[PDB]
Amino acid sequence: HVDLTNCDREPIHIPGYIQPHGCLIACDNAMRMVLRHSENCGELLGLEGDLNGRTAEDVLGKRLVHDLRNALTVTGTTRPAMLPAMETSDGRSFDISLHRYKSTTIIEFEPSDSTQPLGTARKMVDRIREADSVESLISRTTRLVKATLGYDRVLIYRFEEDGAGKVVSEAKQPELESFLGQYFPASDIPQQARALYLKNTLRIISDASGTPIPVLPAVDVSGEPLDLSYAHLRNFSPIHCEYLRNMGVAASMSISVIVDDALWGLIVCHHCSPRVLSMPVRIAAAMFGEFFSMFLQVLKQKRRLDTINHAHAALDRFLRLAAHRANLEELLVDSFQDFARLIPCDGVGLWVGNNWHGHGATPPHDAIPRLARFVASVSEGRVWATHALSQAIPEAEIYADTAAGMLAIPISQVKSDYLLFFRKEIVQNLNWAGNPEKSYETGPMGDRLTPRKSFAIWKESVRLQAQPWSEADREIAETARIALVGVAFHHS
Amino acid sequence: HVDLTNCDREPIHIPGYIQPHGCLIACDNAMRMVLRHSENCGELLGLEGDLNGRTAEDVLGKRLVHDLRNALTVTGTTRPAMLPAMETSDGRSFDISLHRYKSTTIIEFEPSDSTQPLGTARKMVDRIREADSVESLISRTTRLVKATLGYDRVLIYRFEEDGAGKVVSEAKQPELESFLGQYFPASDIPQQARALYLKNTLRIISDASGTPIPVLPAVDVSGEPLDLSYAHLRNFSPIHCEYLRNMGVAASMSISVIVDDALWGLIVCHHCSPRVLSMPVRIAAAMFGEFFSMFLQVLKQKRRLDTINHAHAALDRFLRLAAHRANLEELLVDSFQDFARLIPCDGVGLWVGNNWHGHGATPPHDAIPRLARFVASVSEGRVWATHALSQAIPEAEIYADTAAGMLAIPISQVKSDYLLFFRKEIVQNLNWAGNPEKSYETGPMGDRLTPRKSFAIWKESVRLQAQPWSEADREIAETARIALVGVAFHHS
Ligand SMILES: *C/C=C1/C(=C/C2=NC(=C\c3[nH]c(/C=C4/NC(=O)C(C=C)=C4C)c(C)c3CCC(=O)O)/C(CCC(=O)O)=C2C)NC(=O)C1C
Ligand SMILES: *C/C=C1/C(=C/C2=NC(=C\c3[nH]c(/C=C4/NC(=O)C(C=C)=C4C)c(C)c3CCC(=O)O)/C(CCC(=O)O)=C2C)NC(=O)C1C
Ligand SMILES: [Cl-]
Ligand SMILES: [Cl-]
Ligand SMILES: [Cl-]
Ligand SMILES: [Cl-]
Repeated sequence: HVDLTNCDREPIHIPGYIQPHGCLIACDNAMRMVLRHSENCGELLGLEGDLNGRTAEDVLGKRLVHDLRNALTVTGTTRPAMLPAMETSDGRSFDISLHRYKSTTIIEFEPSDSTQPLGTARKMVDRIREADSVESLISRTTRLVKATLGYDRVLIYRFEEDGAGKVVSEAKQPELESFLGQYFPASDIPQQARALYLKNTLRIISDASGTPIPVLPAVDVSGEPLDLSYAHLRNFSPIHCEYLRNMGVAASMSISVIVDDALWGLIVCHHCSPRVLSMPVRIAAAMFGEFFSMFLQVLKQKRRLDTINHAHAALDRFLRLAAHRANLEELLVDSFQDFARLIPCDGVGLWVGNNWHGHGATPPHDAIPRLARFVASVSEGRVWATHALSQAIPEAEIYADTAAGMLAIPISQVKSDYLLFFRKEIVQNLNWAGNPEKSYETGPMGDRLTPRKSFAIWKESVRLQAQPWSEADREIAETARIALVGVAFHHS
Repeated sequence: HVDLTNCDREPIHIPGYIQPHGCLIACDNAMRMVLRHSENCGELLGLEGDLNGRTAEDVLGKRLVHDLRNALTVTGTTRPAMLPAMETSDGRSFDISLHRYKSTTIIEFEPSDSTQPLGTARKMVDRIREADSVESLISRTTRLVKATLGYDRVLIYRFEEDGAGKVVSEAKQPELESFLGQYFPASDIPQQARALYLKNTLRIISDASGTPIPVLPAVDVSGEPLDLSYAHLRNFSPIHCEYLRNMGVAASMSISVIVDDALWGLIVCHHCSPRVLSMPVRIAAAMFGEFFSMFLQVLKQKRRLDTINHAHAALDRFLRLAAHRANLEELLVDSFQDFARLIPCDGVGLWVGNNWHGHGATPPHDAIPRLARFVASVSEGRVWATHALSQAIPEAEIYADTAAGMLAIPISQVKSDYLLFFRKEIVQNLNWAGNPEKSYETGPMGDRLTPRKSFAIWKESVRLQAQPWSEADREIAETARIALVGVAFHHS
């Protein structure tokens, strides 16, 4: 059905099963007729037999059906309508999620559990609005979510440029192992999963060791499956199921962090026992996720601003000194190390008049002329940067542990003079806070579905590679070029 | 051959003619054989008969050919090699431009006129490096270029988002008419022209009323024309020829302003008499163009930074006031006009609890509910902006003279409350410094090829449209949303 070969392309949006903590009824575009339903619809709503081919008013009752249909008008959108505490025909009270996607009305029922959403959320959002840095926001959010929603572990996953995830914050029970500073490969969250996570803010798993409920029909006469993209009861991949089971995790709740309309990362809650949050608590958690997302976005913007301002101030100081020095070359020889304040780097060097001066982690004196010649050939009077030097210069491999990434800044419009910034390979700068000799119980699919193997797979994928140069890094580097080229032109 | 219907697609890169101020010889990839040559090659180099099918060493002489070939190695690139003051076989001295494109070596000859390039350029670049604003750089550059290169008119053309050009700076002889603040449509510089302008920094027209020199063969046996994309002697469209002649302009020199690898605009020099600049003066002008480009880029970056910082400071002041006010709605009613400092706008309004408050140029009280309802339908809790309101709401047309553009900011996560920013249609804000009753002598193609008709055509194209909202505008608007939504959530 699915394994480690075709799970990168697994159609998770159309599993044909839901989770047992609720029941689902699929109706036509207009919600006149019941096209599909979950096997457990009878056991929960107290109805007998097959509901398929019956009318809406027949199953739910004219009273309820009218309220649902009017909530679709107020909706429009694919964003699901939340209707807490609604009465059926036979009195029973349910929390109802209602959405419409691919002209099919999907209705999800939960036994109602009536918390005030606005109250819980407002308390949480107040405690994060004060945060003055990305670091202060992310560190306090895991601590706050764990305290409020009472999960055993709360992680924040940040997606790197390569799609890999880094655990950037953690609140856990003291007995559980830490994943803080641990990376996981892009493959561990395939593209189709990232799509749904971008479409649904919130994502719940009541019981990883739960019995999934089939949807009937599993496929319709057209050969069309039920697309559960926006359904909160949508069942989960048996691959991820096995991953959570191998970890000692029985329940999960993830929140999507959207920043500049991109999946930035996930707030992920793990529980060691089964756990469902009521619709009200979910509404609050979702509201919190939106505000967390918005606040992180502004802090990201503020951080970028400060970095570029700091770089502009640093370069002004330099240009001021260059006006009061006769010989610019000896100023650059005295000053080049100070340029390490502009761009995060493990080392910086000056290649001027076929002479080399290094500071921090740089290639050995031997390798610099070869590097300088290479830079001169491909630079073309512009900033040149790679995070994978060995892919460009295969003999660079020998010193990757010291310098695996390089950003080159030409400092002369004419002569082949360069300011070089270096970064150690990413595995050298690992501040892993986890357990080396902590092993995991495996399942049918093998030891691939453990954090130990995931981390080991990622570490292999980034061998001989440094932290990629951010757009901020390349923007500053370009501003630094213009400044140095500009003042170098003045001194002739 | 070409007219006002097929000149938007005119193949200007392959005209099959050069300008009479130099001679051109096209050779094979290796520069072993003369494949094509200009008709005037004989009259300038003092050679007799057809040069096509002869060898390189035969025509130019083994001595010269060796020097040219070694300059291609040092080159590589499509960027043309400049070789001032070179001796032919018969003593004659020439300035030689040498490039290779589509595996065809093109050699351009000018009678040498030996200025020091580095000296002229360094003097010019020094006078612009001090500029502390975009406005100070652009205003002094026309004045400086005119003073140094002695053209009759120097304009700077800035390209708008729609491809239209605005004259943002001018230095002219006092008798000539001013084009300052005048716009021209995108069509006046077709896409294929903008491509070449992005490939060649400098572009010269010695004589608009000059006799073009044919290249022989005009087309080769393959059916391939000579691609003169990087040739400085490349002849110009007869459409533009007629434009310059209608204007009283006999010679032109344009410099490409590249900012963030995009054609930002042109430094354009017009002369009323024929005028060619020697290779040295061109080299200097080109160097100046690169530094002008780089300096404008950093100033653009600095301006963006300051604007976003100023917006962040303004919003901090507001959030501070909102903490010390009980009722946020009345604070917004007292304060909304102050938000006009964040985003350039001719008017701003507050739509709160189905009540309207306006300040500056806004739609009439009548039209606001219709607008509010429209914004509520399409906004979807996000910043919504248009520069062409009538295209979205056709009855808006009536008040376009007051408000033709609108940027909407939702200030509530729940209620349909909005902060609206308005801009008058662009023709209302015209500070044209030109002559209304100044008419132009027309040619075969008609009065279309006059600044009077170009301006009139542009004014038609931007009717009922305001100045588009810049990315800076929308970035601030998004930061303002998060702030207002954030503090509105706190007050419940
Ligand atoms: C070949 C397919 C695989 C695969 C598919 C899926 N992963 C999904 C969700 C998911 N994966 C992770 C990854 C982790 N890696 C770790 O090392 C680690 C913890 C130490 C985790 C948690 C995460 C974080 C998530 C989502 C959040 C979470 O629950 O933690 C999904 C979609 C699940 C869904 O609910 O729809 C698919 C499909 N995972 C693999 O490992 C492989 C090989
Ligand atoms: C249908 C084609 C047309 C056309 C084609 C070309 N224009 C070209 C250059 C060029 N046009 C302008 C436009 C101006 N519009 C003004 O109102 C105005 C002055 C008041 C000007 C100068 C400019 C500025 C330029 C280039 C710089 C310059 O010399 O001023 C070209 C390419 C020319 C070349 O050298 O390759 C083409 C082709 N122009 C039209 O007007 C039309 C209809
Ligand atoms: Cl589809
Ligand atoms: Cl600076
Ligand atoms: Cl081609
Ligand atoms: Cl702010």
